[PDB]
Amino acid sequence: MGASKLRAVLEKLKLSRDDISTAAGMVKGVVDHLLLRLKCDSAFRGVGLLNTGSYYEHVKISAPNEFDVMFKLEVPRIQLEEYSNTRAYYFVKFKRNPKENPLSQFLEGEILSASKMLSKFRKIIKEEINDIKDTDVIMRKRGGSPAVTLLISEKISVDITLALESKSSWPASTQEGLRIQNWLSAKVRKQLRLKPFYLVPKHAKGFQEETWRLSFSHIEKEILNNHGKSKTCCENKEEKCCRKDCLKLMKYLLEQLKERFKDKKHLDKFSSYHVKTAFFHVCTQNPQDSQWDRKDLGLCFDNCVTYFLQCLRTEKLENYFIPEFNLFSSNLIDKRSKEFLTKQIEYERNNEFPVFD
Ligand SMILES: [Zn+2]
Repeated sequence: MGASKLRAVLEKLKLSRDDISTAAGMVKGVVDHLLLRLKCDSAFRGVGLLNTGSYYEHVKISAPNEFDVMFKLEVPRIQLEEYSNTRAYYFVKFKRNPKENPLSQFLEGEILSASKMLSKFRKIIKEEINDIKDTDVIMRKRGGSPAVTLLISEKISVDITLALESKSSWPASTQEGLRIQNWLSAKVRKQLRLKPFYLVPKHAKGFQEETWRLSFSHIEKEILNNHGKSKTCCENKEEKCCRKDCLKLMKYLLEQLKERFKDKKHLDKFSSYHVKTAFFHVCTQNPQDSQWDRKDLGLCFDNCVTYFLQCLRTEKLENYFIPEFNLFSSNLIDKRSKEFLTKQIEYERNNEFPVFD
């Protein structure tokens, strides 16, 4: 009866998924143009999409016209140098000479200037969009990633993020992360940690302008699309779990609250990544597929709220790959804000989530 409201929500959220094809078509066309234009440039010759065939992703479950795209570009024989003790932010250096290095034009002494590479990236896409019909660049103010935001027609918006790709083994700060062993298995954790990692240009703590931040959204996607202890989770009537549903609700709950109190400015610092990160932690605490039965959707969603609430109240939310990086440290989000969102979430669940209606 109470899980009934939740399924109602999900059905209406699912509604904005049939006509993706008409908008996703316009996104694919614009990013193919931009890729080909950037490949025509020496510094960006190896540029490419993250998952070809998965052009876009939807960060905002409630804004289906807002698309997220990642352009990756391989940097062979990269040498990272961790910035301060932040565990997630790195200066980028090169094992090889600038003659062997196409990013050579972007060096600032020994390090890869994120601001120089971003400037050129933006200029090319900017100059190129001027020769694409119904598209404009609204572009920034987010540390570097995303680099640009495009406005296709006057309706669809695409965030384009540059990312360096490295095929070397993941940095030491990730040694004790990705604690999937009891859930998806040690075999799988070992397979995933053989994949590339990415660095996206992001400022760090005034600010340090040339840092890069580790990014694992390709691993996040891989886990969500292959998410169960049973290899056949969600492949038949008898093994339908509510993991993905719960993450949607978590996401929708935060976006609605952010909308509900946009005039107040306490929830501006929270994002979908925070509830995705907490969601993965809950999967780790609850690794059996029987702890996510669809008939238990109400109870499962409640556990995600209760975990997240404890994260706010204790001010701990470890990045799921870099356990010593705390998304909720007082240096990143202040206590007043966490207490405000605590109060609202606590209100919402005590009244069967009126923000859902
Ligand atoms: Zn499943």
